Amino acid sequence: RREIKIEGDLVLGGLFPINEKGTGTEECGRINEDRGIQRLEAMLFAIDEINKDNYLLPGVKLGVHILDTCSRDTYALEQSLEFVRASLTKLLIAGVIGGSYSSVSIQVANLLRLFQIPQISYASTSAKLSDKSRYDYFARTVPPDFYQAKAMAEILRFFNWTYVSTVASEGDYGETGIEAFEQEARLRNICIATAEKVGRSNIRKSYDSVIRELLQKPNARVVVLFMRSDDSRELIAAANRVNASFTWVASDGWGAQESIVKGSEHVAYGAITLELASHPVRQFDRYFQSLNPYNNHRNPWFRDFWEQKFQCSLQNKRNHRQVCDKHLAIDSSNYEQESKIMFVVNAVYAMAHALHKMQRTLCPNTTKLCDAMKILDGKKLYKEYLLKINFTAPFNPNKGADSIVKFDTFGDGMGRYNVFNLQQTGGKYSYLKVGHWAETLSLDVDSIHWSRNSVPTSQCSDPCAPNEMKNMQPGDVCCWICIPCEPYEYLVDEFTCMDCGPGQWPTADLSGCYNLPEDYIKWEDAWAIGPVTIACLGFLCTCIVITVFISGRELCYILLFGVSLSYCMTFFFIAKPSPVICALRRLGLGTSFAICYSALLTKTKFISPSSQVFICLGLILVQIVMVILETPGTRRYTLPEKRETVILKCNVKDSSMLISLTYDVVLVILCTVYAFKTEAKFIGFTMYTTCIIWLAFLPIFYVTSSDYRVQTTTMCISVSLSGFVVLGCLFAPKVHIVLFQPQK
Amino acid sequence: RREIKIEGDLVLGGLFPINEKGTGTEECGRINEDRGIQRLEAMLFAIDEINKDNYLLPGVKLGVHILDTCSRDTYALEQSLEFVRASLTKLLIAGVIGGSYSSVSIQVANLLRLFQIPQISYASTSAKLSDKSRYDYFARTVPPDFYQAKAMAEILRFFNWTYVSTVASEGDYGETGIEAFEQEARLRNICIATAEKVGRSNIRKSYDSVIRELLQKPNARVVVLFMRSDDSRELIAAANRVNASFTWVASDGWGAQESIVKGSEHVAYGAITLELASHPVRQFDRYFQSLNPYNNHRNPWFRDFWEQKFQCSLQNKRNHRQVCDKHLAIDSSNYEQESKIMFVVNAVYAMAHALHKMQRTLCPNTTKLCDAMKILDGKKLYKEYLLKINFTAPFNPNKGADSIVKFDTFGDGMGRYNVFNLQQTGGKYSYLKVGHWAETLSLDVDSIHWSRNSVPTSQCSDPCAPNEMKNMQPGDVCCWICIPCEPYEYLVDEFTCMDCGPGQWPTADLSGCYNLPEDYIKWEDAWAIGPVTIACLGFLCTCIVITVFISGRELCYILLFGVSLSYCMTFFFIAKPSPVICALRRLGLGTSFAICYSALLTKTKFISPSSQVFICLGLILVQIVMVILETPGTRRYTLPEKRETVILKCNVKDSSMLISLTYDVVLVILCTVYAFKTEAKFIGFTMYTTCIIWLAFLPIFYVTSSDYRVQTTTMCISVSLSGFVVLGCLFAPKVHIVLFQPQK
Ligand SMILES: N[C@@]1(C(=O)O)CO[C@H]2[C@H](C(=O)O)[C@H]21
Ligand SMILES: N[C@@]1(C(=O)O)CO[C@H]2[C@H](C(=O)O)[C@H]21
Ligand SMILES: [Ca+2]
Ligand SMILES: [Ca+2]
Ligand SMILES: [Ca+2]
Ligand SMILES: [Ca+2]
Repeated sequence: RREIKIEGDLVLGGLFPINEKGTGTEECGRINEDRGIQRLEAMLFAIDEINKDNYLLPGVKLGVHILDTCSRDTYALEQSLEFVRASLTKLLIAGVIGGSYSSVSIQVANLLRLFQIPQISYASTSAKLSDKSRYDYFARTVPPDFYQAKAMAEILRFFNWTYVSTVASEGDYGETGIEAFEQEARLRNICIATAEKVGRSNIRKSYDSVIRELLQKPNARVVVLFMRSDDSRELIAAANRVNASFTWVASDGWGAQESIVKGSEHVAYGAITLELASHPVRQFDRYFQSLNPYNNHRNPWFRDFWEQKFQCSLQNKRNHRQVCDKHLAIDSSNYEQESKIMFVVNAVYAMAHALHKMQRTLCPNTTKLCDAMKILDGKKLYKEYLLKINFTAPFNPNKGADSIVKFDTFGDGMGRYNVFNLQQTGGKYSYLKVGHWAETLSLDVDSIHWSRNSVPTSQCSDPCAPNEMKNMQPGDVCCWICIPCEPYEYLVDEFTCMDCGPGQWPTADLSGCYNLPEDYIKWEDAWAIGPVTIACLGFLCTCIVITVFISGRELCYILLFGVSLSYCMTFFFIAKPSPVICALRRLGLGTSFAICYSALLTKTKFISPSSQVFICLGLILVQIVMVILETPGTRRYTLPEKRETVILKCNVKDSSMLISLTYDVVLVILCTVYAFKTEAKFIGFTMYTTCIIWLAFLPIFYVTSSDYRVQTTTMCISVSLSGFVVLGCLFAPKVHIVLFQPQK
Repeated sequence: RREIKIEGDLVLGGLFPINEKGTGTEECGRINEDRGIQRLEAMLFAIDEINKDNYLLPGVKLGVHILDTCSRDTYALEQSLEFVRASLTKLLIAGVIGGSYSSVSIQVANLLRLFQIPQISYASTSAKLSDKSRYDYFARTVPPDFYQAKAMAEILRFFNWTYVSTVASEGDYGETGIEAFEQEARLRNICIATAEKVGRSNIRKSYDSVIRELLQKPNARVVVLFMRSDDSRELIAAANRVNASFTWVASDGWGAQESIVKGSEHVAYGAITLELASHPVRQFDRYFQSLNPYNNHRNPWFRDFWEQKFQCSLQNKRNHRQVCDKHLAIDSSNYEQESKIMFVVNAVYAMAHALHKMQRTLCPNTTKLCDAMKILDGKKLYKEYLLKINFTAPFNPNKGADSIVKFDTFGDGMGRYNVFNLQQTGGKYSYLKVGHWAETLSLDVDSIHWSRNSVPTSQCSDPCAPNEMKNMQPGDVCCWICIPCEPYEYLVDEFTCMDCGPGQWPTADLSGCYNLPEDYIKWEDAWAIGPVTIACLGFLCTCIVITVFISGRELCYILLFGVSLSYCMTFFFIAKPSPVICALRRLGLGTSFAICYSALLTKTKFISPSSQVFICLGLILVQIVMVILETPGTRRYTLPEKRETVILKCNVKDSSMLISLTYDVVLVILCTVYAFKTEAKFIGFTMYTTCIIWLAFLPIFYVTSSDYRVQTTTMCISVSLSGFVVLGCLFAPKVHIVLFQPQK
């Protein structure tokens, strides 16, 4: 019963969410101050200007039949029948400036298409409405949501927010808007933590309940809101009750409205919102601010709008009529243009230009309506003129940013968006443009005020440490686990790690492998150094015995050579092992063995036996023909358990050394039964005892087969022990005779 | 232009998908033989019977205004205006038997609610239509999809199909139907592998493309189809081109139709479909089979239906008029009732009963229409009579299975479903009822024919081995990993495993821990057994020395006791270690030490020194006062690397044993300078040599600190060596005198 009707040659219908959707009991609730009245006056402002100028339908006066949708599709369909009552076969509306809600526009488009009434819809961004095979009389001055979904996944990719949660309003704007976003999120490798839907249906969860589900997954600290204006207002309220806090990535449903966050700015602080690219209509705000509840009689809802805006009473709102000041008026202090005001004016002018071009075609003789337009053809108006319209946007400077009002082949606008940030200015909140999106996002990250004073991170799992690997479970991208690889495996990639080569450390960066260092007994071996001094001390004792003198002299020379060789071999064996000098250590054992053979040969005329005694020993075969070992190469000793432990192992296993030296160890048995021959009796007893000590030492080294570093000292101990026996026993008769008896 | 109109006092509207949806060019395609014509004739059959009998509106003749929806909401809205043309303020349809598609029913309900025309809709199962605040003049003889979603998650829970993929038609039946299923899947811990949508919109992927996405995740071998009849027909076709194969869990959209799988039965074999609980109307098939294209003149689509059903030409379909046999007719050979035929008859009768009760109220005097029904009140008809209707279902035996046609408070039916299985009968495919769902599913699993001849498994990850653990990543239930726990940790639960106690094996089931067995040298030690025989052999030699005889006799007794004790201690030490007998091993070392002290005391009048010699040694303090060890308890030797290796370690560390026995080892040094005293000279030399051998043996045991099993044999070797020295040296003079000289 409440409507706007203005007489005119051609009448344009208009659907505006003038009053916000009511509760369950009341179909129509409070008034929509920004998105229901400013837009309504924008249509009225455009129609006044269209009739004012003489270049757009000068001979035709444009009338209006504007209704209210109450933000409900069912209510919108109820009112929309007035546009079609006179159109039955039996005001003859030429066109309809479509609804401001995707559900409302879709509902009314399904009806108007039957009667061939073209519909231009500002602010309706559902991607379903671009299906021209179903809505064949529908065009919009705003882009679809197929582009807004791109502008979100790009923002969620610029900041590596790969683990996000989605909340979407029920209907067509939210269901299809979030359906395209999850498609654009999959391409950019973004994982949806959880997807929820809110609305007034019984299936939908409560706003507190959906808030809990967002909090259940604390890793995803950003949520994307493809929600309507009322749901966005209420969801932020539900986050105030729980006192939660997220980073809000919002759509044009939220947009750049201060009223959504009114009172709950604490949780909505640092929000990222995607408003369509638009500019204020400067001529419009002059028209709007001049309005008063006394002259705007043509607008029925304006009287109620005046009361609600200023919280005063015109006649009986506060049981009286004195609260509303007579001098009070709309000004820049309390008024800010709705973002989609240009898209309403362009929508109205698109209809006028379509008729104006058609009028110049069907009625060229007269500027007024001719007989061809007594009955109007909707299909001709839409397909030929409206769908191919092209003009400079009125009331906008021709700076190129205003661009054109052209529709594309789908009857849609250009996909350009702005990015806003909710910031606090000394206790006052506002939206600041922090980027845009024409085809690639360009964000001014330095000016963004974040919710927690730092760039939010929304990742399913934390990055893995350099010592840690990760793997992809089937169907997941953003979620992994951090398994630390064992200190011997190495990382070819973060996806898999496996062992290096034997005796090969996996470097420090762990992405490569390098051979483990070889270990050998250095000069730090005090015990080995101490035996070396003892071996040198034994040589000094032999030299003292030699210095004392000056039977046969062959025994003295042979005994001296063996003892010195045994002492010298200990120092040589304690040196740094090498593959070239591997045979020297093997030869070192033979040098002591040759000395032992000489003692047996000497103990067993006299001048002749000396030549056959040393020669009989073999002389170690001239050191195996001047000698590099029995095994041509020296092996790096590596255990199955690496543990950063590698030993230098010569080719010889230290097993055949008991054969070459064992030749001189068998003559002691023949001297075991030897007796008398005095004073040669004492010499034989010492030699037998000396051979006994050598046998015990050999089993000790054989027992210590493992622990080469420890077993290495066994050879030094055996070498020192052998020298003591040879020097103590063989040199003992000389010490007790030459030194013991001063006669010599 | 094609419609059915029958004159009557009250006219009922009817929307049926008589012709299947056409391609892009053609709005209306082929005829819907089962779900568009059988239902249409079912409504006509009911109206004939309602006017036939005299107990349901006897004084009122029921007319019909039946239209075709072409299976499109936009086309359905176009036709539905004929029900409302006469209802403007300026046939006066009393009620509408609603559409067969949720999108169609929702679209037409939004229009009829404005003019207060009650709508009864068979076959429309969208859960959105139960929102009586939005569709306040809508009732259905079929349950909502809120119950069908339960019947799926229950089936997907009966068989542990926790990893499933969902395909849903675009619109209201599929979008809301799968929205409720995923809610019922979350409660029953079911993970959705992937959710995909199909349709004729441009956003939707192709049927081949969505088939590929199903194949991308081969773990989920079962998919749930909340899809319409045409999409289910086409999706199965797309699986034939790829020659894929899944297990199909389907909704009433698929239902029990043979036509969906016509030609692609190979991939659709072993399907699980959820058809609403229904019974054939026996009186109806009699009416249907009697129809011929010559008498059913009231049905315009019937002539086209006759041609398409039998692939013949009536007038010019095949460019001639001879293919259609005159004698050909519908019979049981080629005809099977549509499942939702009773729900159509009940829908028609629900309208008749609502008017009949209203007629008995407003016009009780006459059976005909009175002045109160010249203008009909829709709200009174719906709220008071229709919404509270209750009657026995006509043409159905009163067996209780027919039940009542009552609507609940939401204007819906009872949520009872049947479960069908697609099976092959000798090369012929058919659906077999393999269960039902009233409130709990009752499936006959033995009769189910599965797709791959075995029960399908749809799990995200395979079950973990008993040696393997698993963990839950955030937000996942059905997906895990199988990490094999190391052989020393144990499973408190499958979620976490950690180490057992030191020296405690984690049992065999791995869910517990038991102490590792203790290891000790058993009788298998041949070397230890061999030294025992040698030790016994040494005792025999001493006994032979004693038997030879029969200065002073104290030395012979003291020497014999020490040698026998040394040999005996080796056998005692080689026994099984115990904590009670720990001191015996410590005492065993002292027994040899006491013997060594006796030799020093004897070697160092004669009768008097014997008492002070053995007493001077201390006698091991009477075995430490009859002795169970220095450490009160015996420790189980455990090394940080368990490796199923535990050793029995006595409290004594084998370090103080060199002190008690060392008392008898110091007297040898005093005898080192001893000489002469002949024949006591030989005894002293042997004792000094014997002490020397003991010193070398002690370092060998000290070196072998580790390897207790190996180091254990060191004590046996040392014990045997000590006995040889004592017997060889101390007993040597007696052997060479008593045995060597036959005079004694
Ligand atoms: N994006 C909306 C749409 O339906 O297209 C939903 O929220 C409302 C905004 C507006 O009214 O300007 C639209
Ligand atoms: N479940 C359906 C619905 O829209 O409610 C969708 O597929 C069609 C079945 C029918 O026509 O009997 C319905
Ligand atoms: Ca609206
Ligand atoms: Ca909407
Ligand atoms: Ca239909
Ligand atoms: Ca549907």
